[PDB]
Amino acid sequence: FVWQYGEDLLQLLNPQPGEFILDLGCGTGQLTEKIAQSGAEVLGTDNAATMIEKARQNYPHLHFDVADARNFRVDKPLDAVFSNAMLHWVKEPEAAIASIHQALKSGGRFVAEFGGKGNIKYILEALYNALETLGIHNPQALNPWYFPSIGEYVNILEKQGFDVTYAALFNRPTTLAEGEFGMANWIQMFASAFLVGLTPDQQVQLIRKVEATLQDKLYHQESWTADYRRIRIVSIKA
Repeated sequence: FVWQYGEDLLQLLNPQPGEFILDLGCGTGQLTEKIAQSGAEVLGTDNAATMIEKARQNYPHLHFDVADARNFRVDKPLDAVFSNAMLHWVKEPEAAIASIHQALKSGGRFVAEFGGKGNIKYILEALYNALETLGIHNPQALNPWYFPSIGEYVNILEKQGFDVTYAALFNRPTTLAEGEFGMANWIQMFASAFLVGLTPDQQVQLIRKVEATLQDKLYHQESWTADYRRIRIVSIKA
């Protein structure tokens, strides 16, 4: 609940006045504004145009663009690339990493956090079980996420030519918004991959099932929690 909101990753980036920084996967631009407040020159990018449209509405004085993390390019070298809560959607991690490395100046830094090995363990179990009982097999293959260990991610980083200076893998259980609707909203919002071949009524049944499986562990004091576990890294272009 407290954990959902934290500027600790921003403290790790430590943006400076005069720096050119990219917020990769900026969403609605909130962290982008925070970077900007440091005095750094920032650019926010997201792969979703709707997101970028909202961001532009939110922060008319900042700069945003649509771009794909896997193959983006920037006009001038960056002092830093910052990314929070997005890279787990990229199942071609080497491609994103290659793009980040080429976008950075020598000595430039890549600071990131995203879902790590062991992330949302219970939610995923509950999802698979629910599909299974609905008659959908191998639900496991529907998983759209890349949740790596420190060793897995850092290996890719180093192979590309980064000096990795910090890595953490840590739990950050977070309270979901909207009280009793929290889990249903989470599923509607993030689990589309699991819902795509279901009938309308089967989607309702799947949400019921998941809530049922999870209620004892993740529902307390009129709110749902999500068992997040994140990977956090700092890497320097050698």
